[PDB]
Amino acid sequence: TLNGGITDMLTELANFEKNVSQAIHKYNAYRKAASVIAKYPHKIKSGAEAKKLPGVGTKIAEKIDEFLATGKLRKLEKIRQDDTSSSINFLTRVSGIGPSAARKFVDEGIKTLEDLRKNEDKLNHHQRIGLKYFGDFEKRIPREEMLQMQDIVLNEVKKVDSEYIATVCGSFRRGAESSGDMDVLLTHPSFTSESTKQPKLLHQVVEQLQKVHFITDTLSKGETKFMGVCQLPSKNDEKEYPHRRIDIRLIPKDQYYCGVLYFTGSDIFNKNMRAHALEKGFTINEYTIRPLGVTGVAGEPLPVDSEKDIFDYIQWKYREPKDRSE
DNA sequence: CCGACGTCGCATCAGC
DNA sequence: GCTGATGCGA
DNA sequence: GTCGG
Ligand SMILES: Nc1ccn([C@H]2C[C@H](O)[C@@H](COP(=O)(O)NP(=O)(O)OP(=O)(O)O)O2)c(=O)n1
Ligand SMILES: [Mn+2]
Ligand SMILES: [Mn+2]
Ligand code: NA
Ligand code: NA
Repeated sequence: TLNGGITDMLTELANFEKNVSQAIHKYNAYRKAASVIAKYPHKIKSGAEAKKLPGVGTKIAEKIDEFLATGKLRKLEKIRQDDTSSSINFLTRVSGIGPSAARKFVDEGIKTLEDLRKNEDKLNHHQRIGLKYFGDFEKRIPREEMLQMQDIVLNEVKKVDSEYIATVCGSFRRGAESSGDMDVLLTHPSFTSESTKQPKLLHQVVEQLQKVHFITDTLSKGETKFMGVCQLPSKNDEKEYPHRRIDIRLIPKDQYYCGVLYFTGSDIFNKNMRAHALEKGFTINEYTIRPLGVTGVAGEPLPVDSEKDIFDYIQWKYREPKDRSE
């Protein structure tokens, strides 16, 4: 983290633009700049040095000059002082509360943690669970706990049906020493792009993880995606582990490589890779890579037998999971 | 200069 | 009820 | 907010 001060600054600008301004492309611009600067292997000494980097334009270069000369940015100094901004920015930290609801809550004079706790009846289910575990969801997960969680998820899934394959993705698969949550990719032979021979494939798994008190709460759930809450079991007289977010994605088994590419991330890596695909005239989702007809209309799914196959189509040298952390 | 900028799942609402 | 848009999230 | 064409 040679340039921690700069990337911190930009990320806070990105978060302001998303949460307060509701300007998503500015949020994306700041995040790209932050990402490209994070991996730049020199300590940056000027706005002009940084502007060489793609994603760093004129405006951000000027901010880096100010930041480097003073250690602060007056634009942020002011945002930090603004009641409305700070309130809105804070409320969005609760899972299920985004920019729209946070500004609406603020409009009704709900703007502190205490105000949320008194107005639980004004929250939807997701927001209510997010409020409940606000404290725990602030804490990161040590990789060592991630390994214990992996153990449990894989063994419980096996007990439901040995032909399930469960794969932990996200920052875990990228080798991170701590993660924000756990991401689990699920496949089963009965669910392919061509047919769903068995129903409740995700539900049965979720049910089992609840039965053993691993999954404690549900934020959302359908046939292919689960979002919820889980907790490691603790020992006698031990303090309980924090509750953790968990996401599960059931992917058609024949489309595992697109699915694991997607769920491994990072989010910025996926966005840049999909953008680059479009420049090369392909489109990538979690299921397929497809060519773009001169029209614009996507064509038929191309054969894919490895993650690398996907990289090969768009003329990118392969990158290991641990190197996709943009 | 200029829009053109990843892709999709589930919850909730509006309009019918 | 269904359809399609909006919010929030992966 | 950036920038390719
Ligand atoms: N905007 C987003 C968010 C998520 N992702 C897909 C890939 C991200 O790695 C991933 C899993 O989402 P995530 O859990 O929110 N982030 P990730 O696991 O990479 O890092 P953590 O903050 O969980 O440690 O899903 C995406 O493609 N676009
Ligand atoms: Mn994750
Ligand atoms: Mn996740
Ligand atoms: Na640049
Ligand atoms: Na939120």
